[PDB]
Amino acid sequence: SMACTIQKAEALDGAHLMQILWYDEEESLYPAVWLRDNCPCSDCYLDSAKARKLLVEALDVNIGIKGLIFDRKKVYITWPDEHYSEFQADWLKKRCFSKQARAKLQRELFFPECQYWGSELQLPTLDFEDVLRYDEHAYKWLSTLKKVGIVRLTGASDKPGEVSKLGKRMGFLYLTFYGHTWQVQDKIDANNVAYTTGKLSFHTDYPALHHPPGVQLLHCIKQTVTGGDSEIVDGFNVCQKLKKNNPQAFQILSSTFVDFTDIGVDYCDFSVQSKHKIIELDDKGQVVRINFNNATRDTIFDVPVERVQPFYAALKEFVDLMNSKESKFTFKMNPGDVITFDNWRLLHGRRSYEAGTEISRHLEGAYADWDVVMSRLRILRQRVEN
Amino acid sequence: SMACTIQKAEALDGAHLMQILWYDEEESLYPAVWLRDNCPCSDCYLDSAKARKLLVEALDVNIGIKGLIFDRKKVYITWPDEHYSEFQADWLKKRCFSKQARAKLQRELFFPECQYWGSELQLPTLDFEDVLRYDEHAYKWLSTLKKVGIVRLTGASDKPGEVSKLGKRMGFLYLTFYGHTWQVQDKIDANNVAYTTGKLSFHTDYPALHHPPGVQLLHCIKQTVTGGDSEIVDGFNVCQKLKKNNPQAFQILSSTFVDFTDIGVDYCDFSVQSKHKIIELDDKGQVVRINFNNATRDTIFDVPVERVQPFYAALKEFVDLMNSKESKFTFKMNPGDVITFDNWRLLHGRRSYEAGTEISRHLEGAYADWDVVMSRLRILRQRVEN
Ligand SMILES: C[N+](C)(C)CCCC(=O)O
Ligand SMILES: C[N+](C)(C)CCCC(=O)O
Ligand SMILES: O=C(O)CNC(=O)C(=O)O
Ligand SMILES: O=C(O)CNC(=O)C(=O)O
Ligand SMILES: [Zn+2]
Ligand SMILES: [Zn+2]
Ligand SMILES: [Zn+2]
Ligand SMILES: [Zn+2]
Repeated sequence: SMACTIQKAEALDGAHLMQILWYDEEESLYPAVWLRDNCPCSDCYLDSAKARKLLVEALDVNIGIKGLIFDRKKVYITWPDEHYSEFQADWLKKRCFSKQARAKLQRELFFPECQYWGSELQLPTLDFEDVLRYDEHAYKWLSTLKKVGIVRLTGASDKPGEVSKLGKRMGFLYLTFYGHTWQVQDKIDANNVAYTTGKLSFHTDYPALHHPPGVQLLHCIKQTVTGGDSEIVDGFNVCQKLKKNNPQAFQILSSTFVDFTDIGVDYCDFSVQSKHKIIELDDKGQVVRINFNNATRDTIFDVPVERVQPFYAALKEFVDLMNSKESKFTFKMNPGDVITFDNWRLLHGRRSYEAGTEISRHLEGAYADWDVVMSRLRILRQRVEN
Repeated sequence: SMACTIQKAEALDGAHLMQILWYDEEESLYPAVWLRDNCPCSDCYLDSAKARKLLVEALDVNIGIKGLIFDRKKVYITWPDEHYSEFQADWLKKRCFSKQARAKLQRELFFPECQYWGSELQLPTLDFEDVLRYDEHAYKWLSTLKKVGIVRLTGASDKPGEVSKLGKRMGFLYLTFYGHTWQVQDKIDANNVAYTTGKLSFHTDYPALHHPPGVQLLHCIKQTVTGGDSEIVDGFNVCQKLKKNNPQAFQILSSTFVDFTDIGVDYCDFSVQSKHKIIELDDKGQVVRINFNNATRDTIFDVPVERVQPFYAALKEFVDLMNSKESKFTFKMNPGDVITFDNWRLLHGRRSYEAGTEISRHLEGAYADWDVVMSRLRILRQRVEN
């Protein structure tokens, strides 16, 4: 391509930059120290690992290019200490330091596209066995999970072991104190409100951990007619609405560290404590995670007395917005359904149902880490586009 | 105790606060909304789970106490809607909203005590089998790990499976793409610079993950005489020195997102990308994690061209400080040694050694999550103090 073909390469600015003029007349700049740091030769770079061997200690941060020649596809550089490097035009083009080039590459790496939703949600749905068997379907599954925050998979069995298959399709599941997988049913001496017939208001799972599960998988084995409907909301959409409608409540919830706790016995004995801001912003002010489960919020609340009541007032505004008919999407799982969802972004809940002498309702759940999921998504995209 | 015995309890400030006068004449204040939110009765609180059943939707954020009576050990409160609550004096005392009381409780929950060190480090050392067998020893192990950032365990076997035993003693290990455990030895077509005979400069493990491993365990099975010494530094101590000596370099490294990558095949096939600030600060400006492995830092660098060279200049200052003779502690692992260390705080490295026709050097490593470790520490403290 004219865009990836070198018309001219030159050392500039005390030889501390290389400038490429592409055949399309666009220009790109590459710092000499970055080129040296990223020399792909066998001394500097371990090809079997696609990893840098060069040490920081080896890198002269004031380095300039000693000499440069080029052809249409490569640049060949000598360094002051006689080290010698070759860089490929396409590799350079991809890594161009312009804002537009860097942003393009970041989109390709991290799939940021996000579709916010409320009660109008058309629940994305795919077949379970299709997703296990076919990369095209597994790609649609994970890409949709990332973009929309939820996908329903239909046609699974009505037996345990289905979420474990999805785990393997991803890579591996995320072990917690509740096990590799866990059974959501009414239990005697329940160690968690989940394991009762009570209503679960909107929550994220596991804010008692400093790194809550990124992705949740929930498979319906048995459903009851007496209640137990599912509800979901898009936390990122709700947070946007809250910031606009009640900036005071938004500021409180995005700045106040709330203590979470979980003590008991399951996979092993545990005594877990964390602190999170309910609305967790990145350094640019964008909401990246919601951390909220009313069951596991501690009785311990580590704020001055005068900030307590305003916190609760803020929290109520947030919960009320989540409950609003424009925000929430309600549905009922049937046996063989699996929902797979972003546990950092969505909040989820369930309606109460009636206890009985045997088990009338049984879900199997598991977690996965977003890095594990994104890894699989990157691989699938390449396989499906190749 | 006079300190935990109630002399007077009273509703104040439109009945929106409860004030306790203790028998020691100290006074404590408890917001009415917090008391209501934390009612311990069976409607509001699931005792088997030690979790809140009360929903935010149930909580009137403007609530005041309707009536209150007390004795030396308890307060008995009626609410406007006729709900009724009992709170224990000791439970109240622990949760007092004063800065001193809250800070005390936070220290008890999170064990913040930290002892910084340099080359003068006296490496804490305990016996392996003692730590497996005895809670007193396992408590010393984890408390020291937290405070100092490293403990050496001696007298393990020279066979794989030792770190897995420590994993079970903690609770469970943290699975990654390199496996439940992994073998540090020279490998053909190595998928990681670790699996070669090369020098590893100071690094943290796994900044390619958004949640790097909190704790690392490394067991020496076979050691070589040709090199392979270990080196460690206290990253929190180095960061303090860097901030003082070079505040510009500190600001760059604590604000610049660096891209990390890992692509290959091990436990399964993986294509991993992350972004981290090398020096990661909490919201109060305290360093909480270092994220740095020069091998896995990407060729992709997502900053404007003019910020590139100053970044490298900053990075070199940081690495030079880590290498300084006052900062680093050097030692050589023998067969049967295990080091267990804080992978968020320490950086570690190894000297190069000579390749040969069979394996002359073999470590087995594994990871654990700090929340898993802290859970065990809390439990052990209670067992050993009880
Ligand atoms: C379903 N379960 C018990 C694994 C987790 C529930 C939520 C959390 O406890 O924060
Ligand atoms: C030892 N190993 C391969 C599990 C991890 C090394 C470090 C990292 O790759 O960041
Ligand atoms: O039971 C349901 O439908 C949903 N369960 C949960 O959200 C849980 O166990 O945390
Ligand atoms: O081999 C050693 O002594 C240390 N190894 C590592 O730090 C690693 O594999 O990341
Ligand atoms: Zn080179
Ligand atoms: Zn849940
Ligand atoms: Zn109550
Ligand atoms: Zn390492």
